[PDB]
Amino acid sequence: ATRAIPELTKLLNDEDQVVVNKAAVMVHQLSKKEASRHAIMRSPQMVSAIVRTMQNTNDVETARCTAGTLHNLSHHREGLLAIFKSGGIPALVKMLGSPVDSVLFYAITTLHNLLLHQEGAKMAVRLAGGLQKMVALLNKTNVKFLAITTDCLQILAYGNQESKLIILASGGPQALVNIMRTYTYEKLLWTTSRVLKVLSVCSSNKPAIVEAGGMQALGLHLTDPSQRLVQNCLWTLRNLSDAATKQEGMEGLLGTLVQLLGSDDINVVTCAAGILSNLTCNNYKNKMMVCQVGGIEALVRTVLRAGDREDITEPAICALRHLTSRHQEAEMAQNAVRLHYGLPVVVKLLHPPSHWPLIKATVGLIRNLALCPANHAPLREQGAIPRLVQLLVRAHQDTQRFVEGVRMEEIVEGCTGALHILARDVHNRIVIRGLNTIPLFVQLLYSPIENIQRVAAGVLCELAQDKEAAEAIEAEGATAPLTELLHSRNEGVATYAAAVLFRMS
Repeated sequence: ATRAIPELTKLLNDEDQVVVNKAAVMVHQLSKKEASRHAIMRSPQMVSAIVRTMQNTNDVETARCTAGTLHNLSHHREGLLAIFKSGGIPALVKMLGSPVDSVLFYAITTLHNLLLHQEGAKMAVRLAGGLQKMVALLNKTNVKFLAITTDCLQILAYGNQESKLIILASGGPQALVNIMRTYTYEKLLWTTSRVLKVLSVCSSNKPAIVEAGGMQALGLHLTDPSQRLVQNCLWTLRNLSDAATKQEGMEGLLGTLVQLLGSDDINVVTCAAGILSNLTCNNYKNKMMVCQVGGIEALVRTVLRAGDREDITEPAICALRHLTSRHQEAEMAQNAVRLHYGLPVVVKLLHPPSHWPLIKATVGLIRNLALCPANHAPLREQGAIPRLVQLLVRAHQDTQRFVEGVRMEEIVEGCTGALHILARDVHNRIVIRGLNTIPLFVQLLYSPIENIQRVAAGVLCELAQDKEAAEAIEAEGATAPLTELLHSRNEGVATYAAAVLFRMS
């Protein structure tokens, strides 16, 4: 039928008024036979007439039989090159607003095949305004059609901050979140989550996804048997979690993230620890629910199971730090870490091979645990004080003379802050004093960081309640800086500086 394609091509190619309607159904029958379909290609005027008529026609079948062809040329690598040369990409994009469901299914599948195998197709679809046409199609209800459309969006948006911003301006975030809450088709949910994953690293799309209820929507699929859907949801959840602190209705998501901590897959545990750490930051409501569902008990087991892997212990310690301070059941959480055999492993994380991010979080956790008087003794017997003193002395020497994303001033303030709370116990005060820490505490009063002066004067105020320590604080020449610290803009520095001065006299 090749020798015949030159006659057939001239026929439809002809066109005039209705001749066309019928002129197409025949190229559709010719596209159904592969031998004649191969001959349908290679003829530039033919393929260019199929697309040209497709956008001009207005009959009932309009695009169906013509797009029926390009659906079949899209199956051939030669046909994909033919549609690319015919300029069908801008016309196929025009059909993404067509009312007929048949052309919409044929146009989104042809563009999809072009986007996967035809070079330069991603850029041509963008120029035709395809991104906006595809986002507007996300209101359909055919899951097979929605799976093809979202995959085109992921192909176009990945590695393209321009496309991510266009999807945002088109209402993409809200439309993709709706698919998460509505459908159960795994292929559509997985692909939609891949689009949301690509969008979640964009600083402009992340809040919009959060506002659309994406955190709650992604949580609905954390129990799905499809590990690729749960893993993609967790990755997207961790990316958006820093901007979800004002979100409510998180009771179900927070409960599931606690269960996922017991999983055997490291990526699942690593994400769940990171999301819980971010959702509990400055959210006393989230601190309460996580504590109510046994979150302290689960996080201690996770830190115990992890050991050396800092990708798990650093967020899990950060979450444990949030849960043990500044909420109604924080006192129970500080006791819970002890009762679940957590105190030995927490002090262990202060020692090598721990890196500075994990050590910073572990010091902040020890400061919170020390608020519980039942933790004053076991933290001492585990050796928390001598190690915290060594970390403080070393970090102060580095200050006087950003190591892995941590400024040493934060280690100085954290270690002095933890020692300030531990100094409430009288036996800890003997250990702190025996390490000759007063000369450094006095030196820390001169620090430019007000928060360092606050914990320095506070720990000196706790020690000065014993006569031997108050006399030693005076001999260190601490009367001079504490006098200047009485005029501190910080209310805590001035009050602590007055407490040491009163005890010295």
